[PDB]
Amino acid sequence: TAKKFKVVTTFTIIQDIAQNIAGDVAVVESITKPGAEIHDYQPTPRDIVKAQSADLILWNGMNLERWFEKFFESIKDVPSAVVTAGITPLPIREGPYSGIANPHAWMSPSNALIYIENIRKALVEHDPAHAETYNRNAQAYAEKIKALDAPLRERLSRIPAEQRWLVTSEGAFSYLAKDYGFKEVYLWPINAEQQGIPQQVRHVIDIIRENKIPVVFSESTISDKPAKQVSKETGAQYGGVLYVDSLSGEKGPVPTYISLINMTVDTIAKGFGQ
Ligand SMILES: [Zn+2]
Ligand SMILES: [Zn+2]
Ligand SMILES: [Zn+2]
Ligand SMILES: [Zn+2]
Repeated sequence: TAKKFKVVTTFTIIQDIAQNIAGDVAVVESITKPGAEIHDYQPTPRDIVKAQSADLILWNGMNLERWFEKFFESIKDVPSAVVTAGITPLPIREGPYSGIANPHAWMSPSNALIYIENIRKALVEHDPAHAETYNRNAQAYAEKIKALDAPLRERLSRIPAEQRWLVTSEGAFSYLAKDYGFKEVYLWPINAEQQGIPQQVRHVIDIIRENKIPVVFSESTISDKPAKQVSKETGAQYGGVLYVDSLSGEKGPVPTYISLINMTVDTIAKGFGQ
């Protein structure tokens, strides 16, 4: 074992999935730091350095990293791979990004199995000397992700189907909502310029009051103020912060992709009183 294969990912969810597949033979680092907003992130010369020293770059695609393609033009002779190939997208429903793919496909554990397969293929293609390790690690990690679905599904199934309204800030949960049968309500369809303007707040407030929805959420990379304003204006409790666009730090409460899915499902379930 000389120098380990170096993988750089755009953001932290992919970093942790890829690091599980890489195991001991590669080192995976994320360009964005935990807690940073990933859609409109502004890369720096230090990010260029990190990507250029990599052997493989991984990104989400599906319109997530608005910065990536321009950034990647600065990078020479480093292969890249988009990790969402083969996932059927859900379109964004409204706003200036309506009709394009919603990027947050990783919030469906079933989709995460496709993330794993695509990351496996890219590692095997660009570091074939370690193909057997990547293949073994990908199989073991996919087993964990597959087994994750049944307990999560059962817990959210405790919420009566007609009461399954997931009210969040960014509409980042469309894939989880599809999987587990939630109707989706959000303050803005995708992170961009307008996040919590009036008309956005008004629409959500009216939906909450009409259907007596009991809880509203924010997310870990954006402001909690619009959600808290909505809960103050309505009967709904502020259910806290869901994790979707970033892990916590390694020593924080959401250090891994598995911990992110578990934590988000648990916080939703608690907001509905289990
Ligand atoms: Zn493109
Ligand atoms: Zn095996
Ligand atoms: Zn008021
Ligand atoms: Zn997002």
